[PDB]
Amino acid sequence: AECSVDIQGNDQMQFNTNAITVDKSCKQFTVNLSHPGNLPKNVMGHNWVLSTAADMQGVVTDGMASGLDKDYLKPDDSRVIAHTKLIGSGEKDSVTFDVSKLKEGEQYMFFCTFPGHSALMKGTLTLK
Amino acid sequence: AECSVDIQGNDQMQFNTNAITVDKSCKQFTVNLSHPGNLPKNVMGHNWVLSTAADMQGVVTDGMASGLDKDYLKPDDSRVIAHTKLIGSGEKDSVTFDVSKLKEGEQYMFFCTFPGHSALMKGTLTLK
Ligand SMILES: [Cu+2]
Ligand SMILES: [Cu+2]
Repeated sequence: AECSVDIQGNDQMQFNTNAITVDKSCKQFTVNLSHPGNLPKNVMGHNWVLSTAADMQGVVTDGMASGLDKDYLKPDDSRVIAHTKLIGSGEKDSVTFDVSKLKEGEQYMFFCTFPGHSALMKGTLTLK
Repeated sequence: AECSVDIQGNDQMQFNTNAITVDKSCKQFTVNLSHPGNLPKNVMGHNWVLSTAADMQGVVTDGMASGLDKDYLKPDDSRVIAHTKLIGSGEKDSVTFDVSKLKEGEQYMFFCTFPGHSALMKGTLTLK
């Protein structure tokens, strides 16, 4: 809360939120992802990946092609501002990034790169 | 085709049609399901299941619970009029069912029961 958010992705291929606001006073922001459910990583794993809206498509496509072994993310993709690893149910993960890598006036999107998920598992991240 | 239809479930969780009509003159009707794309069955499996519009959500909820190994369908689910196997990309499966199992003036829904897919993969079927 304020400089951290808890987000979850369930077995219904939905995130519990589709809008996160990062207050400009946070020096760093922390996302703690958990996966409520029963389905395993290779069938319904989720991750939380951040990029600009313009880069999202490319991240998702190259991510799909990197496979489960790469957590569906192209290794060292420079378009990815921050990301968790891919988790199956009952697993969790956390990521902290520098808010100074975000600029005011730019549209950012968070999403899951597990194949097909981004159509519903996505939302807005905004500096305010 | 006479007394048959071909439908494809792709890698974007989409069926290539949302309406099927069954000619009342057909004694039996066949659905031929294929899955274009490159994604494997555990990640993007699709089946085609038929029920009344009123039974679809109970079939989907109990199907998810039966899991992977049960092709995400409850064994001997009395509300399922007909269904294929769950198939991966490059696979094919047909189902033939008796048309006398369909009433005139009742609404039917076909859908995929792989978790999360019926939100997008579903359509109506009706006698004519
Ligand atoms: Cu996901
Ligand atoms: Cu499906």
